[PDB]
Amino acid sequence: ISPIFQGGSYQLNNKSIDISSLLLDKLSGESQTVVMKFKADKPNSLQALFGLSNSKAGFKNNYFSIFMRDSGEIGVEIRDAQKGINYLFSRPASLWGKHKGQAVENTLVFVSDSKDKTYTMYVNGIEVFSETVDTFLPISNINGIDKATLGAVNREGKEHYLAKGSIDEISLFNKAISDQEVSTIPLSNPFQLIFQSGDSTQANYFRIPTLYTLSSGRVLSSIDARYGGTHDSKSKINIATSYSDDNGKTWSEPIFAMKFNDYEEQLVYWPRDNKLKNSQISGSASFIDSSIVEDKKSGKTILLADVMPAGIGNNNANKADSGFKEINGHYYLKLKKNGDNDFRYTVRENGVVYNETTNKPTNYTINDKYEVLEGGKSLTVEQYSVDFDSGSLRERHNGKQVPMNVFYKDSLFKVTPTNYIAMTTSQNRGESWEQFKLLPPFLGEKHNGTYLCPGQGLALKSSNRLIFATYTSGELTYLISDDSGQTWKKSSASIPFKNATAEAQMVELRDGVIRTFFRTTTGKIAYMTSRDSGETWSKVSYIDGIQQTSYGTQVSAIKYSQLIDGKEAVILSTPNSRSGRKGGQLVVGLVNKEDDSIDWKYHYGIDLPSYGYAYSAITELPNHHIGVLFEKYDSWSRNELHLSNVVQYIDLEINDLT
Repeated sequence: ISPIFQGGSYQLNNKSIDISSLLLDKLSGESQTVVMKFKADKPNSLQALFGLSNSKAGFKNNYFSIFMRDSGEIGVEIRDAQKGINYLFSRPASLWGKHKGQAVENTLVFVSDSKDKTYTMYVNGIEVFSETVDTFLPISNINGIDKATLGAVNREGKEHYLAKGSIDEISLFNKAISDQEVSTIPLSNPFQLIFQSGDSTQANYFRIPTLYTLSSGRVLSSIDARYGGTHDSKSKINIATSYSDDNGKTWSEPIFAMKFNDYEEQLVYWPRDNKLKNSQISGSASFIDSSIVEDKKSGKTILLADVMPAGIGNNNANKADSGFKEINGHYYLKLKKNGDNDFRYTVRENGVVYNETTNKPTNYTINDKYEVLEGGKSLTVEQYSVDFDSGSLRERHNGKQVPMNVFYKDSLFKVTPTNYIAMTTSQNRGESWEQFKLLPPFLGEKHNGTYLCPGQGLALKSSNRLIFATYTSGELTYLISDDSGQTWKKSSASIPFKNATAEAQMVELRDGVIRTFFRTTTGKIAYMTSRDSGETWSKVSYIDGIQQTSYGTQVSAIKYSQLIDGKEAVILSTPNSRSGRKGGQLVVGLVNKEDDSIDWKYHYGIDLPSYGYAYSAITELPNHHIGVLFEKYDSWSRNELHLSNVVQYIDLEINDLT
């Protein structure tokens, strides 16, 4: 249908605009839709974009508002004191501020639907909340409404929540438009989605982006497809991939690179309230933190990720057990059989399950996919699904049988409850992935796996050497392969932070010279250097001019192929803030050829200093543009858990940064 009201070019300069005479008498019926195209690149801390209120003395809490915060949160209030109703619905990290230094036009659609008793908000084509209530309050049924206002709420005759920004277009309709109709509204988005709610992964959440440009020109991306909200493991998480063959303009439907079947892939709206938000899928195996590299010799693409047995994550993994037994030089995966209190089995040659107590092979074998066979017949377990139908998280069998995997809760044979690293390869640049293989332990029998550094591995330019950074307590542990990923050895590099989440990414400054940038516990990004292709490492130094929080955030880094200001250049992607995971920047550093020092000369602001920016991936696209896939929210904040469609992709040119 047609709008009942439409206006535009409203400048909000800390002074409200009254549209009462234009709008109030046009409102009718119990359902309404507001469509608003607006900019706010310098918002106040809390500001109202649109208001309907009773402005009379004694009725200061009778109003409807659409508001935003300078954190990028968007929300509504719907309040009527006589009715005893005070609804507040919002979602953090819903907005853009600036892109390439210019204010972004956000397209907001708010639907107030009396039939379904639901309030739904979209921004930039993304649903950010959908809230159903028992007692519906139509936005124009607020007792004594006499003002319609842009850029404030008129309460008792005064301007509250004054806004700084502009409303380029606003339309209202006396209808709750359908989800279908919402999708036809034109957008002006500065970003794209590669992975998103409702795609082939069926995960409602994503975290931990990667990007890597392949020699064919294809750009590949991997990600955590996270099912049980945005929580780290323990959870259900798969690794998914997508690629672009047109310099990032379009992306393929995702496929899985690593997946478990013990729990269903369910798209779930995870609870965000303070009582339930820490609900966590607790009986599922998962993968977490992926990293990708391309091997020039074999032409293979190689992806590693951490692997977590059922119910396990970083916090409860057995730190004193690798999960392997060393028998005369080699490492064998240990297994515990149901009923036993110890691990009496190992997986030997050809997947044969061997009883360590009796030194006899058994009737069981472990296949390719870490599945259990008995006398060559596949065993199964019943799959679980999750729900909140009872008011709390329930994990229950769903009737479906899936192959019995040693990483599963219901398996007859179970691996040690600790963290592992697995690798998969693709021979068609991401169109399909091989079944994963566990990497051997690198730090001995009595040490849990190291933790993969998400992002990119490093392919040395003038050899066949491949390196993946990992971390553990007290060191970076570099995994090095010179045979296309068939065998690996470690190179340990001490760091002076005990139990740091030392997520590390590498650049090759020149032939054989690697600089690694990494997250610390000090508020500053650290670095170290190898001048022998990863064999040995320097002591740790710090980057000045970038601030992180005490807990830190993952940083991504590439060596740019083209000179900038006549110099070799490195580009770093990171939040730059002491107050949270926000203020994302790309920082361009120019290399001094005399000592390999780096002059960090340009800081490009991805969006406002107050808007969220957490883990990130950067790559030089084949056309020398820069692609960035990043978490556009504070993934540390306990207020911003479980947001959908916040991992976003942008395209930048080198001139945008400088």
